[PDB]
Amino acid sequence: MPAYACQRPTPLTHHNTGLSEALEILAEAAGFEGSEGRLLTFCRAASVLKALPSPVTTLSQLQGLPHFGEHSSRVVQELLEHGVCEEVERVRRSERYQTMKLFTQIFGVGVKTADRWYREGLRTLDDLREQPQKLTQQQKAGLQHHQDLSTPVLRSDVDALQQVVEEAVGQALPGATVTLTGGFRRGKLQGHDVDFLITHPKEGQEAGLLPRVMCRLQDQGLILYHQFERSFCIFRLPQPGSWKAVRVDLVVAPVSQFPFALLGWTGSKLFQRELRRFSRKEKGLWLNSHGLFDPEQKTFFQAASEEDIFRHLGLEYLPPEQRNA
DNA sequence: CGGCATACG
DNA sequence: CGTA
DNA sequence: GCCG
Ligand SMILES: Nc1nc2c(ncn2[C@H]2C[C@H](O)[C@@H](COP(=O)(O)OP(=O)(O)OP(=O)(O)O)O2)c(=O)[nH]1
Ligand SMILES: [Ca+2]
Ligand SMILES: [Ca+2]
Ligand code: NA
Repeated sequence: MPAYACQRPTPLTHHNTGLSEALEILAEAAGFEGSEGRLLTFCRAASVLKALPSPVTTLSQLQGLPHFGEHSSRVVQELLEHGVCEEVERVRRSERYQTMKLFTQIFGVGVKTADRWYREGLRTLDDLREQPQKLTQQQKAGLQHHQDLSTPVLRSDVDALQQVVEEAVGQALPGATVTLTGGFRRGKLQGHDVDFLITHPKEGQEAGLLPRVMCRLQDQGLILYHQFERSFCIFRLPQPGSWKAVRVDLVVAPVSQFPFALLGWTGSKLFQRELRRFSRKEKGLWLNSHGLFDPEQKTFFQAASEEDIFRHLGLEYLPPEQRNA
């Protein structure tokens, strides 16, 4: 088992679901306390289990696995012997964990804002609604739409949405294309938001495109909230006899950068962090969603495909469905 | 021990 | 600060 | 919290 998640296939469904979910609770709780290092270790340990070919049934099976030290091993040991880990359950039922989770899941609220509100004594969404003076426009939209945004978007919703985006994109710039990215590209059947990547086959034609796309979607009455090359929006999605609010991310990239943007925006988040860490620490190359830079030659790699990028980095290619780290 | 992804709005 |  |  290699140490970086980008070095091994990770399928969406696997053989250690309960163990990985418990470790991910501890990772999330570490994030709420500002401990990014502990968050990473717990996420990496959970991801190792997702990549295993069969269930862990005995503690011995963790020997040699990366990211399993005393703490993550004890969590697994308690789950194997008792079906529950006391530390995990204590986190789950803690006021701090529950409130930080509730607040950070609001669009416009991160860990830092959630933590400040927590320290001020705030605990519920109604607490926030009573003091709207405290809220940015973005947070007001996130709070008003919170219920709909807490409902998963179904893969079965996505195609009709892609068609409306494609119509606005085609008016904004004929020949421009729309690619579904994010978790849905990795095979997920649900998500918290839909992610689209827009480009045009003629380099440079995409300049200034996103404002034109947004204006057209707004004029069609589809945008409940927005506000360049990235837009984090709230869209109106049709439902039987009504509609629901959905989060949609739109990104524009020049075609020269499209494979890098496709790779970055397809995730998973941990996969991309691990891939960029591998690139820098093992290969000496700097990776982002625009390119891959050799800081010794001061040159950018050209890529025409995601396959090119994996080859550049000396890694076996993984299709999106195996990037569910 | 240092390091932990890397960007845009 | 927020967002991916 | 863990790796190197
Ligand atoms: N506000 C909010 N954020 C969420 C929720 N579920 C997951 N997240 C966070 C976890 C990650 O930091 C981030 C992942 O979103 P992305 O669109 O970048 O990733 P991906 O498409 O894999 O995830 P998704 O399936 O849409 O949840 O969103 C949720 O219900 N609400
Ligand atoms: Ca997203
Ligand atoms: Ca998504
Ligand atoms: Na949030």
